[PDB]
Amino acid sequence: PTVVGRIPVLDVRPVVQRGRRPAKAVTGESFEVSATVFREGHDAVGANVVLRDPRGRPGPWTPMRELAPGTDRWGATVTAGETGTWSYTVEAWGDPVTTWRHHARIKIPAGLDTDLVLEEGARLYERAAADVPGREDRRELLAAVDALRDESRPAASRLAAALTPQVDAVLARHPLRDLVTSSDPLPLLVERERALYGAWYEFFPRSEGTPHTPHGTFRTAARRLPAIAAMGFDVVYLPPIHPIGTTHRKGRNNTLSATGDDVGVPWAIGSPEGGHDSIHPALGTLDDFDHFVTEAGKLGLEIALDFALQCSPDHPWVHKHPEWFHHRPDGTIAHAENPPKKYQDIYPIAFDADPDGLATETVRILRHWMDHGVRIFRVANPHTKPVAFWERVIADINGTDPDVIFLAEAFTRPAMMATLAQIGFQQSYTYFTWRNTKQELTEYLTELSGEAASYMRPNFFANTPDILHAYLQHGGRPAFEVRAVLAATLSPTWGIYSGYELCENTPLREGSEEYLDSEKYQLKPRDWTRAAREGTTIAPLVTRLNTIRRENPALRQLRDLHFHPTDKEEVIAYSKRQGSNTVLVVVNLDPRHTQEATVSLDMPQLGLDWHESVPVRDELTGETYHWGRANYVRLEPGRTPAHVCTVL
Amino acid sequence: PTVVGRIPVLDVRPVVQRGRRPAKAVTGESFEVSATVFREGHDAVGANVVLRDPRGRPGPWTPMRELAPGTDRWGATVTAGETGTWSYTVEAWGDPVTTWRHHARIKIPAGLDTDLVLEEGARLYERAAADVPGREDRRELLAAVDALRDESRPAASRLAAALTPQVDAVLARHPLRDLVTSSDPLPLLVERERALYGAWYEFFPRSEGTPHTPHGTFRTAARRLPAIAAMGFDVVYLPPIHPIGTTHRKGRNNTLSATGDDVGVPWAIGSPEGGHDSIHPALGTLDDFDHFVTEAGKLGLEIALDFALQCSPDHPWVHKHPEWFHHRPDGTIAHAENPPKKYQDIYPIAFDADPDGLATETVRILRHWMDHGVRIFRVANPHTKPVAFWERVIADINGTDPDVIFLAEAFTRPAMMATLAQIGFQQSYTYFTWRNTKQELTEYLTELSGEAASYMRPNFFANTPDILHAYLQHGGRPAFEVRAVLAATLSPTWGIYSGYELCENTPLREGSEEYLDSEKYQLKPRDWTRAAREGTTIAPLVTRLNTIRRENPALRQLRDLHFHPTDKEEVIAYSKRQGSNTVLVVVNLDPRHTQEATVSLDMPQLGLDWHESVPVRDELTGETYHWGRANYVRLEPGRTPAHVCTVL
Ligand SMILES: OC[C@H]1O[C@H](O[C@H]2[C@H](O)[C@@H](O)[C@@H](O[C@H]3[C@H](O)[C@@H](O)[C@@H](O[C@H]4[C@H](O)[C@@H](O)[C@@H](O)O[C@@H]4CO)O[C@@H]3CO[C@H]3O[C@H](CO)[C@@H](O[C@H]4O[C@H](CO)[C@@H](O[C@H]5O[C@H](CO)[C@@H](O[C@H]6O[C@H](CO)[C@@H](O[C@H]7O[C@H](CO)[C@@H](O)[C@H](O)[C@H]7O)[C@H](O)[C@H]6O)[C@H](O)[C@H]5O)[C@H](O)[C@H]4O)[C@H](O)[C@H]3O)O[C@@H]2CO)[C@H](O)[C@@H](O)[C@@H]1O
Ligand SMILES: OC[C@H]1O[C@H](O[C@H]2[C@H](O)[C@@H](O)[C@@H](O[C@H]3[C@H](O)[C@@H](O)[C@@H](O[C@H]4[C@H](O)[C@@H](O)[C@@H](O[C@H]5[C@H](O)[C@@H](O)[C@@H](OC[C@H]6O[C@H](O)[C@H](O)[C@@H](O)[C@@H]6O)O[C@@H]5CO)O[C@@H]4CO)O[C@@H]3CO)O[C@@H]2CO)[C@H](O)[C@@H](O)[C@@H]1O
Ligand SMILES: OC[C@H]1O[C@H](O[C@H]2[C@H](O)[C@@H](O)[C@@H](O[C@H]3[C@H](O)[C@@H](O)[C@@H](O[C@H]4[C@H](O)[C@@H](O)[C@@H](O[C@H]5[C@H](O)[C@@H](O)[C@@H](O)O[C@@H]5CO)O[C@@H]4CO)O[C@@H]3CO)O[C@@H]2CO)[C@H](O)[C@@H](O)[C@@H]1O
Ligand SMILES: OC[C@H]1O[C@H](O[C@H]2[C@H](O)[C@@H](O)[C@@H](O[C@H]3[C@H](O)[C@@H](O)[C@@H](O[C@H]4[C@H](O)[C@@H](O)[C@@H](O[C@H]5[C@H](O)[C@@H](O)[C@@H](O)O[C@@H]5CO)O[C@@H]4CO)O[C@@H]3CO)O[C@@H]2CO)[C@H](O)[C@@H](O)[C@@H]1O
Ligand SMILES: OC[C@H]1O[C@H](O[C@H]2[C@H](O)[C@@H](O)[C@H](O)O[C@@H]2CO)[C@H](O)[C@@H](O)[C@@H]1O
Ligand SMILES: OC[C@H]1O[C@H](O[C@H]2[C@H](O)[C@@H](O)[C@H](O)O[C@@H]2CO)[C@H](O)[C@@H](O)[C@@H]1O
Repeated sequence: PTVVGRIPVLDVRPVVQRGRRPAKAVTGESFEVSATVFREGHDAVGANVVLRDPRGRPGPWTPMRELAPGTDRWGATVTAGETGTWSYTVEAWGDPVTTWRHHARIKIPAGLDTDLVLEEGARLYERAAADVPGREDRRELLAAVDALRDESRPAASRLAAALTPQVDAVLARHPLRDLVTSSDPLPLLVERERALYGAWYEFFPRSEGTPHTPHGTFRTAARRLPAIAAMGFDVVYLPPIHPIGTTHRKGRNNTLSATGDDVGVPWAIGSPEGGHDSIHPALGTLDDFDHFVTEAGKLGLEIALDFALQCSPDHPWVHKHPEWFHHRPDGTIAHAENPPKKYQDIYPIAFDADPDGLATETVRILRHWMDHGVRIFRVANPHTKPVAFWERVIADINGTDPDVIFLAEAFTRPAMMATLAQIGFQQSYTYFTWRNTKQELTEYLTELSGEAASYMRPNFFANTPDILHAYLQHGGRPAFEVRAVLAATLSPTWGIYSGYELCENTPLREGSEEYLDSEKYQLKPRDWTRAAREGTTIAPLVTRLNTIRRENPALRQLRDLHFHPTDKEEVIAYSKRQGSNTVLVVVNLDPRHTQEATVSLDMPQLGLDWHESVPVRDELTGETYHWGRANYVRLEPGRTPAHVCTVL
Repeated sequence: PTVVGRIPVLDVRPVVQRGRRPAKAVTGESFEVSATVFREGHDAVGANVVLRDPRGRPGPWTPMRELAPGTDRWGATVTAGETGTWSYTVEAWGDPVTTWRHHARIKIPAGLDTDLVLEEGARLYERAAADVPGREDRRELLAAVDALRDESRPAASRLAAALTPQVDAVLARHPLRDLVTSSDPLPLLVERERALYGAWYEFFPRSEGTPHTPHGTFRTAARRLPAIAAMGFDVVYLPPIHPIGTTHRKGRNNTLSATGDDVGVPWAIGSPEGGHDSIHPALGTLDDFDHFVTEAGKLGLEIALDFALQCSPDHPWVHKHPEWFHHRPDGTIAHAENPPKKYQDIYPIAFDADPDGLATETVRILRHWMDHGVRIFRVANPHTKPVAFWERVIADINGTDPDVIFLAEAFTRPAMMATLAQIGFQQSYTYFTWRNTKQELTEYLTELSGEAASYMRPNFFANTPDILHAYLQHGGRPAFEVRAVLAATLSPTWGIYSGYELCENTPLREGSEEYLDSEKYQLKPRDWTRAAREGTTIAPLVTRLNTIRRENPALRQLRDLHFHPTDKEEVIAYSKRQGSNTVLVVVNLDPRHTQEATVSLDMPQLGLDWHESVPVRDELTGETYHWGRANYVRLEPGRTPAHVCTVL
């Protein structure tokens, strides 16, 4: 057998690791399938995409078109349906009718061999009619056949009967396909909506306590959930909820010795009170956890738990499974590091003595939390554990529970970040916090919305407990507003860490991205009621952004994104589309100074002609404008961080 | 099982059609194997390439290096040996010694756990010594172990004993490799030197006749071979040598009706005198063909025959195999076309009624000519026959006779041209004749010498009987000189069609690339002796170019090519290297005006420091210059078309 088939169909995309891992989508998401399709000689080709669902049933007729003339690159948009493992194939074929029509349109007016030409047409159309399933379509084609063969009609009339719009519509749906050749099937993994789209809020339950009991419980933290749901969040991400070690517990501001009252770091998991399958006693019991999960569910909030495969020196694993750790020649275990960061309060796990034991235990733990309603896991530092370990763990969990979503917190080099997404992580943290200039945002979002979208789903956290960017430090509230608009409108998934709304921006020291008095090392009570009363919170903006996202399908997808030129370096403009919904955003990246700019819209990318003027509504203010190809904007920090406009 | 192994090794290149077809090389040719290699955590990785020969035997130790810092892209140069089907694998591994050294160089001066660190080193070096085959290398490592453990030496001295150049040399050859993980093997097809490197000369034997018999024979045409060999050619390409049809024979200058004396076109193959396995009676017999092949061989010339799968209406196939043709409804067969070109003198072949019969007959024909010493075929218009047909034919022929070279004359779109090379064509015609400006040449050669070199070998014909470019038409002799220098120095395979040496450049009409009074349609006697005597031939330049190529290995490869900036649009500069051989070419593309320029050499690409000044010899003149990073050149049409320099 030959590698190339009768009609060449080559380099089908998307493809991930040469077909060894699936391309990704979620239910209702569109993307392009493409291929290089051509044939020998000068006659025309056609192509179509066959999508097969998890039961092997083919999807609808999906013809492709040549994407640019003379390139031989063909494409079609497909839309993912129900969740599961699908496949896609490109079918390529000679299109003899298109070729015959091209020649007949020339030869018939010229009087060149008109009887042969028309009989040749008649034979193609009768072959077309024989493959057509519907009676009325067949009759339409056969009437064209009879007209083509009718020697009593003028040549031009015989030809015209074969080129009618009604004949065209039949042949667009059921073309005559010669020498049909298929690509080898490629896999598509279709996952639930939340894998791509959702707003996330991170907070520490222990910080939501009372004057009588400063250490919050699941019951006290549950009373924070209504405010989180009212800001329009969908997912609450909790730091580790397990007992915390005492040996080498860290003190406040990342100091090495805890005092007697110090709470330690939740990531220093494990004590004689229990490990990763247990609840910190000060948070309450598993029954209290269940209450928290249930109250979250009532308010439209899913819980994401941190899963950090590491432990404190007091974790039961340390003496039960010594082979899960690297021991130095004196028998001791070195503390974990992620240079220049040091984690003196924990041991890292070693994987090569007992990989099977570790995987078995990992999936036991995850299934325990899954049985208590946790269907999302934020996986801590996955890039410091083996790639194939995650591949195995995720395949095991998703094999019985395909709805479970894993988020990779891998702030590392591009090859590792991409590979983790490709081996099964549904979502990835990103470089978003370090992309702040127009050039940085433009380049990075062009990457994320391009080929990477076949395997990676970005979660844009504007801050985390480990990342307070200088932009926020120096820009104050106007900068928090800008980064919220950007995160919420550039990615279908975004998030914030509690305190972002209050514009907390005091760093540990100059040149650090750590918070002063970080919540990782201490209880951090916040007077939410006071901040709301005093108007010192951007919760209203956050709430509005989430409402805009919920009302505009364009903001609930990733791949359709276009940057429009402006004449100011500090002003960025972009549009997103989904069906008839178009959102147009203009952001002033300068948190200190008012910017005036001309935004020049690429009108064809909005589906409009260059001369058109179309109404927009800025959803942040309710103000309506009329914008054409060139529009003045004025954006003032503290009043108008951005325009977030719908086309009406 | 998991897709990713213990140490990730991904996206191995080169790759062709995702590993379904081989990457290519020839004996003695170097190229780069690369991969993306990294691991979890912060410890170091290593990698190496394992090349396996046709008997499965591994090549030498071939360590890779990271190609640019922080990219995780690793590479090594490999060199192809004997012809056949090879494979290559990338092996990736943890490099614990490099990691330990990095930590020890920090921790030992700091006084941080120095006894543990040194003992840990001792145990690694012991493990390294256990895998080392040479006794002297083992003793070197074990002496380092004993020094590491020697508590009577200062800490810094214990460490330094493990970092000596002699220890380094052992570990460069036999590193301690943890967790060795392999890519899946990729195929490499290694072919003979001539597939990549050779100078080609096309001529029509029938034009080399005598006053007594104007239609040349193989015996008269053989007397042209000494001049061809003396110009330094390696391959003589003959147009079709078979009987020529009478029905619809073309007249002179592509007219539709032949007169009584008209010879017709050699591509109109076949008559009752025979088909593709026969000799035109006016050329003589098969015994005369054998004489011509034998005389060619004595002069170091291989014959390439045209193979054109098509025929005249008088070919025996027409009535013997009607199913090898497309018949219209009245039973007639339409003449072949390649729009806007019409081939009224031939029928094209149809492939879908009897593909097996056609393949069987095609390989019969090729094997016939192979039995008469023809080991190279110039395949006419392969892109008008099915791609999979050629894939099958070439695999059949190369299965018994892997030395046979097929050249694809496919002037068509890029997808088809690439695919034909990928399915088995050893060489390809190219866009060379339509790349004449500095920008065109630079861009096109960057493509050919880059990734395309894994599957395509270009044959740069400066002219053909179908292509007299306007550049040559308007530029005259100075333009013929420029295009010869370019073709001969940019590709390891180049060629000319007879008459190029005489600067024949009269077109059929303005705006055509056809020759006036084309040799395709008429006998074309040339007075070779006169042109040489009158100095109106560029044969001496052609001869010199071929001698330079034969003396400079840099010109017998494709992939190593670098363009150097000049400050004039009409002056192009490039270098090629192979081992210690470096050739530096500067060409004036203006055939009308003298150009003065500053050529600014990228000195690192010549393997030199920026401040160096190195002697060169212009091999066209024998003149010696001293060139550094910025050099004045003056190039005058009719005197100095170019400098073709060797570094001394
Ligand atoms: O002469 C009348 C005109 O003179 C005046 O203007 C010219 C300047 O004097 C001259 O310097 C040059 O200007 C440069 C300028 O210096 C440079 O900074 C730059 O400027 C540009 C800016 O960088 C840019 O930012 C922007 O602003 O634009 C600026 C303008 O372009 O580039 C200018 C242009 O240079 C380029 O074009 C010119 C013109 O086409 C071209 O030739 C002229 O300059 C060269 C070098 O300066 C002169 O050559 C002299 O030096 C060489 C080197 O020694 C002498 O050559 C002798 O030795 C060599 C051996 O090395 C020998 O050659 C043999 O070997 C070589 C291989 O090595 C073979 O290739 C040869 O075949 C072989 O023979 C040679 O035989 C021997 O003679 C030479 O004799 C000296 O004369 C030329 O004479 C100039 O014509 C230049 O190379 C190119 O780089 O150009 C100005 C003209 O535009 C007046 O202002 C003007 O009005 C007068 O009409
Ligand atoms: O569309 C949404 C928009 O709606 C509301 O805006 C109102 C606005 O309140 C109202 O006043 C009016 O806008 C007028 C404006 O009043 C008027 O002054 C004039 O604006 C010019 C402006 O005063 C002047 O400083 C300058 O501004 C900048 C340019 O816009 C910008 O393109 C840039 O140009 C720099 C140079 O670049 C090259 O070198 C070039 O060769 C050279 O020619 C350029 O000068 O920088 C300028 C200064 O830094 O030019 C302005 C002209 O456009 O005209 C405005 C247009 O009507 O109406 C709008 C409603 O459309 C709402 O208040 C606002 O917040 C919201 O954004
Ligand atoms: O006798 C036939 C023909 O021979 C000679 O043509 C040769 C060209 O001179 C030479 O460059 C090469 O052409 C290739 C080309 O290099 C390659 O890129 C591809 O061209 C594609 C374009 O890539 C594609 O964009 C599209 O071009 C558009 C263009 O973008 C648009 O702006 C506008 O100008 O219309 C164009 C046409 O749709 O399509 C072309 C393909 O149609 O393929 C080319 C080969 O087809 O090789 C040619 C010979 O094969 C003579 O120069 C020419 O006069 C003769 O007609
Ligand atoms: O907590 C650690 C770290 O966090 C923050 O860094 C983040 C960066 O701000 C952010 O941009 C991102 O960095 C990525 C980077 O985007 C990505 O391209 C890759 O970087 C490679 C380069 O591609 C590669 O060329 C090479 O860089 C060379 C450079 O070309 C050369 O000119 C010269 O400057 O040396 C450089 C270093 O060799 O290597 C780097 C890899 O080191 O990967 C980066 C990630 O490693 O994400 C960072 C967090 O993951 C803080 O900003 C930083 O201060 C903290 O130390
Ligand atoms: O208790 C261990 C360390 O916890 C934190 O570091 C976390 C980080 O907050 C989290 O985002 C990431 O996923 O994991 C690391 C490692 O656990 C503190 O920042 C450290 O100071 C603690 O040592
Ligand atoms: O006799 C058929 C045609 O032959 C020539 O065309 C050749 C061309 O010269 C050759 O390089 C290519 O490989 O094949 C074509 C087609 O045979 C003449 O140029 C045509 O006029 C003839 O009709």
